[PDB]
Amino acid sequence: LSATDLKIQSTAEGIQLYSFVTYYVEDLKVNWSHNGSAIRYSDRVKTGVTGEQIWLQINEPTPNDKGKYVMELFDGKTGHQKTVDLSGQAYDEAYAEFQRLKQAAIAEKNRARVLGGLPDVVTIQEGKALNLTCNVWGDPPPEVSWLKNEKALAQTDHCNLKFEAGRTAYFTINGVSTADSGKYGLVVKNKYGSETSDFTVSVFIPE
Amino acid sequence: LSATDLKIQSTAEGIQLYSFVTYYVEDLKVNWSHNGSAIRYSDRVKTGVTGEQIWLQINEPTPNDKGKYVMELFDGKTGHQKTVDLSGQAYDEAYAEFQRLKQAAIAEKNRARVLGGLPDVVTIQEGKALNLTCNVWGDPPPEVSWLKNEKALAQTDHCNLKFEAGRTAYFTINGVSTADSGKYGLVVKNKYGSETSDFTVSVFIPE
Repeated sequence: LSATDLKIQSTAEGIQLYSFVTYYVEDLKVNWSHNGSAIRYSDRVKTGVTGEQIWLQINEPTPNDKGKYVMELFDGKTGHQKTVDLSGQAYDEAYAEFQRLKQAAIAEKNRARVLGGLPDVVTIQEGKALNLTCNVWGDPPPEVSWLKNEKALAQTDHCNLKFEAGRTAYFTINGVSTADSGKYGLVVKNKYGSETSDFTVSVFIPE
Repeated sequence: LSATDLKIQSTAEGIQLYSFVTYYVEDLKVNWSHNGSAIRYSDRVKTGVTGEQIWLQINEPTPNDKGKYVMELFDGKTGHQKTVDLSGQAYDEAYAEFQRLKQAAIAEKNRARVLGGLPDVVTIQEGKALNLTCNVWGDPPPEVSWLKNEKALAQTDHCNLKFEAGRTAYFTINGVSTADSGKYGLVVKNKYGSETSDFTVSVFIPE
């Protein structure tokens, strides 16, 4: 038996402590205490083992969560305990690092994204009308622009482009001509990022 | 100068009488009479010439329109005339048919139809979402149903079908699988008639 000294790790969700067990054990009984007391567990405070990584997740920590953490292990023959002080500098840095990681995750969750809707290729009979729709996402709401052959595309009454509720981009051609065939793109953009969706419109001429 | 016997023809608007002059009318006069009296013309009772067809149109006819019709073709001091008796069984039949044709024109005008929107075929990468939209019209507003490989299709959370304001049909696949590929159809219908719009969904599997 052996366990590495307890580590403090900031995540996007809070602070976790963990220790890695040495060279495999197949029923380590684990008990964690906080300032000498057993930890009541919740969706907020949880513990687990992932292989030989024994851990404790303290979501959204407060000064309330500061203090002495003891991890107690038992493999059947021998006991072992590891300790860490979630206090002072250790907590100041970890709390500060948490907050930055929390803010980064907000960026990743809220960056502008194409959710779906546009097919890669549509084939259509010349003269028929075409309605395409792309669901997008962004917080703050994104900007959308459209491309044809990689250059900016303006809305006309013929090839009409609409964007509603910061969520839905419409592409409508009122009677597709061969001139309307080509490689189109939608781009959505906000402050956290940017995504594109491409589609080809091809046309066949009827009798 | 030869003309065909006057025939009676029912139309969606009324009853027409017409002859064909087997020869030709240049500076040639034409007078119509009803019971030996000259015809009062209006927007209800019209006369015209279309090539060799010399016609009288009686819109919205009643039994008061019954009687002997003469068509006089006049070239100088010479007349060639034709007579037809619009009465009894000849009238009754022409009227009944006129009513039936008038009702067909209501159906033709107001029947449910596809305005456009759907492409003939889409190609999409497996796993990507797809939005398709069809604009429909009828008076009264129609109802719609969908087919897949010529069988009734039911809206699920995965293959979602909505129909809004009696005029816009939405088809949405939340992550197109190869099992979702096939020949689909939108069927639009009201009391006056119906239309189908066909589209094929094809899929390729990505790396």
